[PDB]
Amino acid sequence: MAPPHLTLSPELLAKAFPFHFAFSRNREIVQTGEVLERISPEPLVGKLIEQHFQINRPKILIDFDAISKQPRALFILEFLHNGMQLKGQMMYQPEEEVIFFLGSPWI
Amino acid sequence: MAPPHLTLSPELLAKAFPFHFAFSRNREIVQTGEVLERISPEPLVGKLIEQHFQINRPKILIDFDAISKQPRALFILEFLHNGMQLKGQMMYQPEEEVIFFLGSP
Repeated sequence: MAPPHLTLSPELLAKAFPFHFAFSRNREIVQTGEVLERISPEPLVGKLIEQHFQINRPKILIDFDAISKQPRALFILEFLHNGMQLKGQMMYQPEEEVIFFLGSPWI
Repeated sequence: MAPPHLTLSPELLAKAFPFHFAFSRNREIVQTGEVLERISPEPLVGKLIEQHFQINRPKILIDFDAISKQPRALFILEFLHNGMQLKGQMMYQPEEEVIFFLGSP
């Protein structure tokens, strides 16, 4: 092996993806990008995803295993507070047991 | 502060961005995404960036410091080999002292 060995630090990930979020099996939001938390009226970290987002595409329930069994799908999410739509990938991180939504507003 | 504490592992990053690469101050490529190594006639890691890519936008030289100074600019890089074009962001990471190009066609 010559494995990849570099990644973005959590800080750079939050700058590069200011609308990302990550959530755990319990559906709790555990991290957000800088802009997304700034524009939310309520703190998002510690809250359940479905109090704050709806999944527009694909036509599935907001369920951790359902999402994790679809790594190649392009997700479309709606931020419930202002109806802004975010688009991007849902990537499962097994070691930590979280999914990152790496999303940005689509236009 | 309530800083972010989680990030994608190196392996997850290569899957999420299969056309990415990172390079160091000496301009040698230190990692690439999966697909990028697959469509490249020769191994990229350990090679100098300017032997494989050119910058189409913005109009700057291919040096680490100039690139580091365009944090918000959209980069369009051309794979010298097939002429394929990669568009994305250049992000400088102070601790490992690398720049990740997170782009795709």
